[PDB]
Amino acid sequence: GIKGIYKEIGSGERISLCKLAIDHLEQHNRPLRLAIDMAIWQFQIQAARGGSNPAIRTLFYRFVRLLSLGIHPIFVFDGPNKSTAMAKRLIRLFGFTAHDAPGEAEAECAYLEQQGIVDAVLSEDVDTIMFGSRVTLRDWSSEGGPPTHVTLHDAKKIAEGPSGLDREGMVLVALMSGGDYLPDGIPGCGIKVACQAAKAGFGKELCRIKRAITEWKQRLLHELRTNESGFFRTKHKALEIPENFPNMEVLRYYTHPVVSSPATIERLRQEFPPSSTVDIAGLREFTRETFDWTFRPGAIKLIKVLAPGLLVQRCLDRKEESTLVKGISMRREHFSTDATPELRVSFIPAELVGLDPGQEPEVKPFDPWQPDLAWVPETILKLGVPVTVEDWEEGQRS
DNA sequence: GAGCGGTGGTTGGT
DNA sequence: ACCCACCACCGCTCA
Ligand SMILES: [Mg+2]
Ligand SMILES: [Mg+2]
Repeated sequence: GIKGIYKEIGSGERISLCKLAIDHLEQHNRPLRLAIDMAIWQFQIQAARGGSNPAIRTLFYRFVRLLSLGIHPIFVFDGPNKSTAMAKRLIRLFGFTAHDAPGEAEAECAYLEQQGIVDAVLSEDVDTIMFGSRVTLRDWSSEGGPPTHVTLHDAKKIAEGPSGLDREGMVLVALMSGGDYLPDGIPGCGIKVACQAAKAGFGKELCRIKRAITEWKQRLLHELRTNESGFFRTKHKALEIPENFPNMEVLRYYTHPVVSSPATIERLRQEFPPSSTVDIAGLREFTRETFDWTFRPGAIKLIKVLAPGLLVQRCLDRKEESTLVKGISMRREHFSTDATPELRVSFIPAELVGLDPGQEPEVKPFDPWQPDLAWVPETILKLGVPVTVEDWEEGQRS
């Protein structure tokens, strides 16, 4: 669901997540806020093999990636109207927000975006659009290397594009063609004639009706058996429309989905994005117990992986400049960021992270005390370490 | 969830 | 009777 939708609305725009984050940071002078439907993990994550808890090792690595993009994420969990404990623990340890939707997470993500709690939705598909989403993203994946890209769909362009499908058009598409996950849906009716029904206006109409409907179903089911207005390709005098159609309860579930109370939205308005302050000692205990990153090798490995992320996180909360960045050596506009300008920065991983390997039993190599290098987006560096970027730019004009 | 070929059915037209 | 294009649906396969 909805099967074959992308043939209608398009497959969407592939775009560097770093480009979305940095464009938004430049346009709105604050980091991108993302609602992430926690259901997107189940498929991608079950492929990591080896070690201890690989499904949530890779969740760990995606959280470090979100640290370095400078994205403020709210992770949304499904509720009962229609391991998560480690995960909610790991969310907290990274200073991210966990939110339990009352019902479907997709409906709640979309609601958080139209209330302004978040700027975009990352979900598994475009169901979010029937639920009111405007900017919806899916398929955070390589473009087979690191996951750098998402597929962007825009409700404003879709609705005025070739399909013409808007929220009520789609919604009629799922009422007519969704016979396999919604009751009282027209057998033998698929995406093609549901979509030319939507285009003929029957979705705007049904949606603007008090849950009367009889002067619509008869009007529709006659336009189908005869095609008098030529609203479709062929006649359909054999589509048996069930008497309990349109199931308006199924309509209510899309038009008025079960979302958080008004008071909960106001709570989120004051509390998200909440304070980050990555729990360094908490992540050290977590990785020791869950990944078996034991003793000094496991402390040194946490440092290598976490250090570039804290650099970014600390640059967005922000003389004291030298404490995060020792130098800049180059610039690039690499295609993996859709040409976001990045600066090559030096830093001391163990100095930046705050843990000490020698307080752990010792059991070519990587020294957390020597300088490491990372590519960081130039506009994040102008915010956090501004006079270092001047001197490099003055050095460059020399 | 999403893509793909097979397939069995409907429509409209030989 | 039969062809044909279109389509919905299904099993399969990557998840
Ligand atoms: Mg969904
Ligand atoms: Mg869905």
